[PDB]
Amino acid sequence: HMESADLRALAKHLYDSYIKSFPLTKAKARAILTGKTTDKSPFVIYDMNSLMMGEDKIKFQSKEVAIRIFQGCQFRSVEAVQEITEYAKSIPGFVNLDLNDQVTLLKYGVHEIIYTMLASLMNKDGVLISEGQGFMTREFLKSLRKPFGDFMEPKFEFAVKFNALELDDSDLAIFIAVIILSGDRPGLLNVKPIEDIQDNLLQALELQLKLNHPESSQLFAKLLQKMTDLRQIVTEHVQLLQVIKKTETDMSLHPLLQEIYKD
Amino acid sequence: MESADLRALAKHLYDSYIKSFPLTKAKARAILTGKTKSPFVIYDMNSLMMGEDKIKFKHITEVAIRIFQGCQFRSVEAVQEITEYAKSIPGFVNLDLNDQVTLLKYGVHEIIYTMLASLMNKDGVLISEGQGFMTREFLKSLRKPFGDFMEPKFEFAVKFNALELDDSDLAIFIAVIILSGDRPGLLNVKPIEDIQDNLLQALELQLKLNHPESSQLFAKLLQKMTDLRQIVTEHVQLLQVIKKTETDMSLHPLLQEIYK
Ligand SMILES: COc1cccc(COc2cc(C(=O)O)ccc2-c2nn(C(=O)c3c(Cl)cccc3C(F)(F)F)c3ccc(Cl)cc23)c1
Ligand SMILES: COc1cccc(COc2cc(C(=O)O)ccc2-c2nn(C(=O)c3c(Cl)cccc3C(F)(F)F)c3ccc(Cl)cc23)c1
Repeated sequence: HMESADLRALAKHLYDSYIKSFPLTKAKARAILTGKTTDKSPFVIYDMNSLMMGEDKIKFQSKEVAIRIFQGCQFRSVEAVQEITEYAKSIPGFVNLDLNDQVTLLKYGVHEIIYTMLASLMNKDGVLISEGQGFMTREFLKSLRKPFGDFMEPKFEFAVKFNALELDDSDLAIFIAVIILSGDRPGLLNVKPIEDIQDNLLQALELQLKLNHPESSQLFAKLLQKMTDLRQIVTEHVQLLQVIKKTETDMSLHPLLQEIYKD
Repeated sequence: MESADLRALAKHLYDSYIKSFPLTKAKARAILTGKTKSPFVIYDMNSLMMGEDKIKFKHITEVAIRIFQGCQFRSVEAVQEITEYAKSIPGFVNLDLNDQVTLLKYGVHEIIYTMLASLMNKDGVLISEGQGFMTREFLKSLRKPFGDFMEPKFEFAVKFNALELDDSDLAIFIAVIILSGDRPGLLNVKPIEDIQDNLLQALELQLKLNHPESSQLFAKLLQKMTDLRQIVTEHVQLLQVIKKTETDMSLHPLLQEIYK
């Protein structure tokens, strides 16, 4: 379909656009987590005592611990949504689709993209926080009370599987675009121009993975298989989030997040 | 720079401007002058309702709000078109990534205004890739703040269009605006001004050859370019009040974010 030079051109454009949209890249994330650096070294939060020390050193709040951590996640999810929305507008064709479908695409795409990109901040042991100045261990989160502990762990369960593919940012730039331009989102009005955009992005992705991971067979297929998984991990996330917002009146959802979930 | 090099640079920008922008000034002017397949005319409430049904808008979920949202939709599309075109300006893509973002951030409004003049005459503006034409008098007549939000763009376009620039003139003009070294927060001004000096040389030579009878056309066009600065700040002020006064103009949070 599209000539190789044209698909590579699209790859560069999306990567270029991804760097400009997302503050904390996967390459930076790994430089912080992989050490051999004194300047990019994170403060590690692994228990109540180090959390309290963390509020002074890192500088990110009268509520309980698990709530405070939850709002720190959602604050960051909200910014991600803003960041993903800005990235979407740079995808060729996105801003020319029917305005209703843009909203529909973001509405159903932002959560899947957040999980994908949260994996970049994670290893088996914890997650980068506060633009990489902090690092909160998996076990500390898992140990949070009532429902909140099991609300945090599935994000890690995914990331460990997802990071095994060993993608870099230039791969993620195309993958993330493919997710947004899904024609099977409920309630879309013109599936066809959305599918046309995704076809080029898929072509661009396949070529990119072949070139950047030549010794890695069927990475395309393996990467697409993870992409539909996200559908269920997301609804399972919304399931827990719905039950949480039943017990907890001290949770406030952000209006941006709120509207995404009314649907 | 050698004269041949300025002509090559002018040609490169024109060729690129044609690939980036769907509806050129020459196509627009054939349509507005009855020299072409006639556009649907929106001149009042009743023709507006017929027009969204015939013309088929993509902005469509009060009247003045909906027209406002169609302007916003089209501006967002323009921003991506200008962004693509920028990558074709020699040297742009080698600048620091942050400075690229800063230049586009402040340049898009001035270019949108400038290029909107291409779609306008004294009596209205082309919409929907030239298939429609919405009259100035209808736009001026919209209620509360919206009427006076629309008219200043026409007041600019009429003055700007008196310079009678073509697409090959504009192709360089737009490049010069983008490569403004005085944008707030730039990290490395020197290569931005170095490129703008080249663009300015090419513009000066372009205007002399394409408008030999037009003395100080260069100077007059640079004067408009700085006008754009204040016209844009007045625009963003009104634009801020609209998405602030009209709380129903802060509709869906997603939509709000799309138009942040
Ligand atoms: C300052 O305190 C902190 C403490 C721990 C972790 C972090 C940073 O966490 C993130 C960082 C980024 C980013 O920077 O890209 C994106 C997403 C999350 C994140 N979000 N999230 C949701 O539950 C979530 C999600 Cl996925 C989507 C929508 C809404 C929500 C919500 F509202 F319900 F929260 C997590 C659950 C568990 C974990 Cl470990 C991490 C997360 C900060
Ligand atoms: C029902 O649908 C329509 C009704 C009327 C006109 C149009 C097409 O209008 C355009 C076409 C093109 C293009 O295709 O090149 C570029 C810019 C505008 C446009 N933008 N604009 C802004 O206010 C504006 C500006 Cl200048 C710069 C940045 C941001 C904004 C914004 F966000 F606030 F909108 C206008 C105000 C009045 C008018 Cl008459 C026209 C415009 C469609």
